Amino acid sequence: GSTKADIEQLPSYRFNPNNHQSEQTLCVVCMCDFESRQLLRVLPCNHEFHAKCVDKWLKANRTCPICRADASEVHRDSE
Ligand SMILES: [Zn+2]
Ligand SMILES: [Zn+2]
Repeated sequence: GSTKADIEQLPSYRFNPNNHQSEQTLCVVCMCDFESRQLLRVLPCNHEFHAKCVDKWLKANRTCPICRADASEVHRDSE
């Protein structure tokens, strides 16, 4: 499950093939297609992944698996 509190976790939604606006159909981390009802997380660069897959990835790497943009928080009171 999530290792962050809900209000600190990346935003997420459940995949629905009937109303899916994104160009992505594939979780590249596990190389498996998105399926209806699966929980996806979306990074600040707008790339999306299965929640379980990207959580692991970001703990180890901090960067988006696809574009390598750092998904870390931009904090008000630190650099
Ligand atoms: Zn995956
Ligand atoms: Zn990205």
